[PDB]
Amino acid sequence: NGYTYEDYKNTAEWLLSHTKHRPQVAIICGSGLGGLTDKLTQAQIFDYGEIPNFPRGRLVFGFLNGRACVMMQGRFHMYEGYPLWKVTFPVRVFHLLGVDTLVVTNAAGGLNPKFEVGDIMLIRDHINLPGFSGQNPLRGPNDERFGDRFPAMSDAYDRTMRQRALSTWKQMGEQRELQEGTYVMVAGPSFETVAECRVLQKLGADAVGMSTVPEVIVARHCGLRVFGFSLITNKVIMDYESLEKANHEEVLAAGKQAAQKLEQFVSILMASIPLP
Amino acid sequence: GYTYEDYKNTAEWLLSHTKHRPQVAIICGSGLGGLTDKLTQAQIFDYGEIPNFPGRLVFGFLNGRACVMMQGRFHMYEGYPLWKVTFPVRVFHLLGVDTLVVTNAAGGLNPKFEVGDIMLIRDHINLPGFSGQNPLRGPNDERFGDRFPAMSDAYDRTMRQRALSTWKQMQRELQEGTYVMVAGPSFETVAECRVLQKLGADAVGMSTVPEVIVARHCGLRVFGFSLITNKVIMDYESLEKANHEEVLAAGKQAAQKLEQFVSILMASIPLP
Amino acid sequence: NGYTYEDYKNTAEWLLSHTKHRPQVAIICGSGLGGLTDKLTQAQIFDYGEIPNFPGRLVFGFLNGRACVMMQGRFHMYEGYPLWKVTFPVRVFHLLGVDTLVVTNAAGGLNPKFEVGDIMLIRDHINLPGFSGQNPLRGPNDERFGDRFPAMSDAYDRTMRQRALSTWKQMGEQRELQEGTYVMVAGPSFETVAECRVLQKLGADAVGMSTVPEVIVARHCGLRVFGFSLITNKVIMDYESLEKANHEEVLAAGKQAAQKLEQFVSILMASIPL
Ligand SMILES: O=c1[nH]cnc2c(Sc3ccccc3OCP(=O)(O)O)c[nH]c12
Ligand SMILES: O=c1[nH]cnc2c(Sc3ccccc3OCP(=O)(O)O)c[nH]c12
Ligand SMILES: O=c1[nH]cnc2c(Sc3ccccc3OCP(=O)(O)O)c[nH]c12
Repeated sequence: NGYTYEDYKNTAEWLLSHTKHRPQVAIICGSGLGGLTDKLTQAQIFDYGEIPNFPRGRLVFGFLNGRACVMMQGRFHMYEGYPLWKVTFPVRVFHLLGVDTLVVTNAAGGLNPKFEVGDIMLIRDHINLPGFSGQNPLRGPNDERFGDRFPAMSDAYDRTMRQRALSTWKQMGEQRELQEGTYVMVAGPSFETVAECRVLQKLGADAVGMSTVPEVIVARHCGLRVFGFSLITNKVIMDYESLEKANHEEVLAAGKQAAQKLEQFVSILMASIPLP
Repeated sequence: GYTYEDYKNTAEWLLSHTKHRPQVAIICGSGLGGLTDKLTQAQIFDYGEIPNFPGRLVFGFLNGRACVMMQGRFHMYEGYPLWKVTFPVRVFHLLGVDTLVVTNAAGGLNPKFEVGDIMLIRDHINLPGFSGQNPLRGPNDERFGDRFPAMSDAYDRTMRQRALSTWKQMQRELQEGTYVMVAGPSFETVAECRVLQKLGADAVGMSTVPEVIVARHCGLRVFGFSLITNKVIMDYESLEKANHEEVLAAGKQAAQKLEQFVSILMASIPLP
Repeated sequence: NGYTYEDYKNTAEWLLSHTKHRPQVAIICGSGLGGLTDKLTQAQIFDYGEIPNFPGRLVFGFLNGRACVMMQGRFHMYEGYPLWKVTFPVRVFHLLGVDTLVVTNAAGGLNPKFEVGDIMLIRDHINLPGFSGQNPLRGPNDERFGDRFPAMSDAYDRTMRQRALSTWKQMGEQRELQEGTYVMVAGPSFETVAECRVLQKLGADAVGMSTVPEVIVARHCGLRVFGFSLITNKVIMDYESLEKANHEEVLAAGKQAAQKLEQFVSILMASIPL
């Protein structure tokens, strides 16, 4: 909405002049991935504040397991009051840098009763509840330099990468298996009532969270390959008996507990991404 | 952003610039590009020449019925507020129109639907409406209608019956069901398609519901239909994807059929 | 959000300087509660127009001896108010020292067991505007009000619903107190048959156009919440019917229930924790 094509190009040109790094892969770090940047070789850090036209967090360029990457440490959320054209601005910039693959991670509440806290859910699909009612990051004039006016989302989550994620996990010899299912985005920031949890379950959602879907829609619009996963930080309360309530402290704690596992998994998975 | 006087000024400008007095407004969806080509005594106004208009408005006779056709409609996905999207409907009321015919393209959710099927809209599901994107949001003007209008009778029962009889007197049956509006402009995921099916929607599209709500608010009779341009993808196996090119192509293929159907249907609209 | 913390504080300080009344309970009067203020002792009236930063009247006094402030007239999303205007009074109530919110409304019946005139205790809600971004907490969080990510699963105080059921029983009323899930939709137009079938399948017992925003802001600031719906009409759920939902029937059901609702709320004040 408030960005011109030239604004995206200006940001891209600034980054390309300020780093020799040329990323193939953008990684939008969700809950548990705070310290993924700590595994980079030839790390180069830009605070969002230094970068022209960035919403008012760090961008880190380097090699993860020898793959050229740019990592978003801190992401923008609808609940913070950012319009979706600010939330998704970095994805357009990543395209103009030459990125062809987006890895997106988040925290989610478990709606699938088979899910346990600490489970990693590969995102096979999403339900965009804000999108239905008008909150789609593509709303407004389309620029054909980014992509088509009416892009398909039915193939948003790369089938090959989900297969390679399953095989990678198996070779790490981890105690618990990978989950796979549907992420529903809600705006938040307040957690769901029992009645709302039952709604999202009946809609066929496996996990609920407050991000990711906008970035994926913009990535697919630009032609990026997309892979995503949720850390299941908590089981959403689905009955009136329970005196447990969802809280941010338990989300942070589950993230901290999973951090080493998630970092290792993403690092190893870089080897499985197709070459440019 | 419009005052009552803005609507009135637009209506007065049109009434002074044409001798035509339409009874029927037709909002042309996918496939109806060339419906204006069937008008007698055709008179064209580019949106740009019309005061307060956010494309062309064409006045004339379709099968001898006094009509005004919207060629080009405004969509939520284009970034228009719903008070711009639905502005023409208020104007139509002030011109003396008593009937709105609304057409669109839609994706098939009902597995019985085939590409090229015409679905009479019996009802709608307003997903943007639930969350606040209702064109009536804001102060109500009683000169247009009631603060809290009913929508349960939005799609005129008589016109749906006469549409079925007209169709019979023209290879495939006329479908009938529920249209769900989503904002778009991206097409639905498989999971989203399963949601709209479980909500009981037969067809999905990206328009129409706003105009219908404003039309019913103003007391217009409403008739609508969808051209089923594509079957929405409902399983992960398929390598088929929804695309705008297929929507345009289905529209072009159905155009002669849709134009003939609407033209003949004019004869079935009640007199004022 | 167009209000700063200092704006809420300025409004609260103005009211605290202009009345000696110190309410424990805020009552947001829905359909049928027009005349509840007429039962207050030591009543003191402020027109919204007089009150700094207010987007109707605020009445302070004692209801059955309980210190209360009553909103007569509430702001609705369908009027064009942003939710940060709709819910502004709730923040003010917190700063006045209110610890309990009583919220009332009119609703359409989705549950086929419900009859017109039934009172439904709200056990839970479904926030349809909230899912899509219309949450009154959207924007920067102020920790002086509450947490960035508050839970809503315990929004409707269990104890007050138990005491409401026992209070009802002691009034010896013809019909039982209903209980269930309120779904907020923005309106202002009434639902289609297909939309009524959606809300039923989502598990909603009753539909209306308010309340959920106020509750979310109340819970964010740590208020105890009790709420109920007057069932003004049974929503049309089949194509055969020539009945339509209309505002006149909503007003008429409100008028018919008014004496019953006023008595119920008055008696219930005695059951609120100190
Ligand atoms: O139960 C749940 N309901 C709804 N959302 C959630 C989330 S996500 C979440 C919650 C609080 C703060 C931040 C969060 O995510 C940030 P991000 O990873 O998308 O960057 C966990 N649990 C539930
Ligand atoms: O599968 C589908 N999902 C969601 N919407 C659709 C539409 S409508 C449509 C699609 C692309 C561009 C424009 C469109 O409509 C314009 P209008 O007819 O309302 O003026 C067809 N098929 C699907
Ligand atoms: O069938 C119904 N559908 C949807 N909403 C309703 C309501 S609430 C309502 C209706 C018309 C006008 C105002 C109303 O609310 C005022 P408040 O009590 O929230 O302040 C009753 N019946 C139905």
